[PDB]
Amino acid sequence: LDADRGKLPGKKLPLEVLKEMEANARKAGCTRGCLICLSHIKCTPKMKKFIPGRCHTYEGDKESAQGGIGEAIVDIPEIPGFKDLEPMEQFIAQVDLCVDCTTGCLKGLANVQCSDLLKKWLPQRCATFASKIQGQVDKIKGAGGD
Repeated sequence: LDADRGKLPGKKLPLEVLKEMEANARKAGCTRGCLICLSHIKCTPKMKKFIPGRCHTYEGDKESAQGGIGEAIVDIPEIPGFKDLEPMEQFIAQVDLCVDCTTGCLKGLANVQCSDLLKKWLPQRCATFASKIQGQVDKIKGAGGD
């Protein structure tokens, strides 16, 4: 009946699969055009909250290569007031610069379609073995915010 209602929190995919597709992108050999799709993307404190899974961009230094230059750039001149829009939108906006996105790079994104990791998360339509995560019995079941 919930399906009919249309309300079903948890639609967003888990951070576990997020790493899988991002990892494949690196394997693909994306060009500088899309390397910014991940290298230049820096998640804000709100970005993480709405998009769990942290970021693997890294400042590229143990402490800081050079503070004056400014590690990781989020402010894109193309984006008009990215701060005005929500962080989720902000993410797309930063990578939006990849207009030269190579097909090979794109292939990596679709490469996780039959990945062993994505396989357990995605039943049939590939493995055809009708398999899925066994699930966990250790659930926090916390009250959460109010």
